[PDB]
Amino acid sequence: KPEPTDEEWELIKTVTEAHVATNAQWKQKRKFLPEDIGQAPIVNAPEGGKVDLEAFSHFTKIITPAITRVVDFAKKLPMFCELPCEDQIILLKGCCMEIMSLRAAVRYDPESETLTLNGEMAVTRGQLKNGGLGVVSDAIFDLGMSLSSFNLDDTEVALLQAVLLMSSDRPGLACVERIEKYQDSFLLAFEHYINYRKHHVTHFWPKLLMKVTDLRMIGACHASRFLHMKVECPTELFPPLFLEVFED
Amino acid sequence: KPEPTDEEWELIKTVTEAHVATNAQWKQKRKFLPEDIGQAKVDLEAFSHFTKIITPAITRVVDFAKKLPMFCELPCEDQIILLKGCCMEIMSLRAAVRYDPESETLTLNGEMAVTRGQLKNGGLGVVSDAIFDLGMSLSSFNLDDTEVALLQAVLLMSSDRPGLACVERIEKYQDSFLLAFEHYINYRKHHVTHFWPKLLMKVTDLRMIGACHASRFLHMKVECPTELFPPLFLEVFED
Ligand SMILES: Cc1cc(-n2ncc(=O)[nH]c2=O)cc(C)c1Oc1ccc(O)c(C(C)C)c1
Ligand SMILES: Cc1cc(-n2ncc(=O)[nH]c2=O)cc(C)c1Oc1ccc(O)c(C(C)C)c1
Repeated sequence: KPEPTDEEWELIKTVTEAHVATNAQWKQKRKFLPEDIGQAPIVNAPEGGKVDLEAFSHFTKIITPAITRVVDFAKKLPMFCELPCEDQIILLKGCCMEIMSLRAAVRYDPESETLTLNGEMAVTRGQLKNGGLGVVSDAIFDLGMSLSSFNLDDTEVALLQAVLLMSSDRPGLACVERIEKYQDSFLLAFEHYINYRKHHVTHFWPKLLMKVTDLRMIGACHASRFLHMKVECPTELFPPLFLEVFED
Repeated sequence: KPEPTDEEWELIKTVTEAHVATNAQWKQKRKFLPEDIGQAKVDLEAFSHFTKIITPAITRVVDFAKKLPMFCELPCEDQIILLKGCCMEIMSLRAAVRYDPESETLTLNGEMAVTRGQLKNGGLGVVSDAIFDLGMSLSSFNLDDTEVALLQAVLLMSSDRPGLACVERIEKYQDSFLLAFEHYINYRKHHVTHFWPKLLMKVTDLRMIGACHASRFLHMKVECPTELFPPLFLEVFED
């Protein structure tokens, strides 16, 4: 089962660096969002039905740095830098929430039941759900839980992000064929890396590939949450980079 | 326009996984079947090459249906009727969505690119034309995996197959799938006019392919040795 060629190892170092350079620290230094913030001590109705404005405002406080790390990750890929600006824009819009969600999910902590967003803010499922994500909180927690057994490393996470980045079916793309070829290149190196890694579970490759489909739906589902957030939250709490990536 | 409920997201995830897990990888992994195999009834050489891949083609549809808990809760008997009813419908949608306008080939199973003439002469007759033309229509629909998945679930849960024991429970599932599909499409905003009417009509085109195919199959049985017919092909298509 082939292992990475030399050129593939080089692509691997490029993507791995791009990712670790934009993925600050994570255990220790992590502060918990105060337990009062977006959680009733005793839950009496299904959660996530209206946006808790206080929780929401704490999340939007760290969302600018969060989005910029995704943007800096992409800009360190020599393949992304060959695309024209309009395709760059559309691909960042398409994959932003998919990569953010992946990252948060790999920071799942089984003992506290928390995700640590940005490597700095630990949140529970209720707090993330109530502060705007609704059911997307479940999808990210659940994905986080199911990913522990995959034992992902930096390279594997980086590679998934580049697969997600290079999706040629975002609406509006001009360089559809070039983007798919880059995706295929990333995917071929990825599979070869997985062949080298030898995780001890059957059909690991297709099992891991499936997570790309899940992260796609999470992104689609969040696009609906953004709309509900737009109607329920006052405008002043939406940072301009938040609006720029998730609008339109 | 309403968007998916939380419960509709959960079905969407279920059906979409079902489909992507059983739809193997394709821009390139594909191998053009040599242009001398079905040049221009029933070319025994071309046909032989299609039945070689038909067994994997059907167990894919089978596995797709078996990853839907709604399907696995119905009685065995109904499952068998649903799957025979829809097999060729779904196979033809998958082939059609892999239509390549540059080569004017469909890619079967994501592995065997063929032209209109090969699939035609290899046994499908005019059904090849109908898959190809559906392949041309769908181009500008840009269905994603969820949309194809949902379509496939609509074809599956067709409550009018003859002999079905649980008519109303299959209709009710088909309505769950139809409501999630519309809601999903409402938020996807494709740039064709009357997108939803036009997509639903694709279902009626597909149901006809399957009907037409059931009749092509009897011609195939007349004209090709029974030995070339893999036992799963026979099991899904034969009375
Ligand atoms: C703010 C935030 C950041 C990440 N994230 N993003 C980049 C990164 O490098 N690491 C990380 O955890 C992950 C998630 C799930 C995240 O939560 C949200 C994502 C999207 C979103 O709209 C909201 C509103 C509730 C503000 C929160
Ligand atoms: C072999 C074949 C497979 C599919 N198909 N089935 C499942 C799938 O996942 N993808 C796919 O293309 C679709 C078509 C249209 C197809 O061609 C045939 C369908 C039916 C049929 O009877 C024949 C005979 C000529 C052998 C060929």
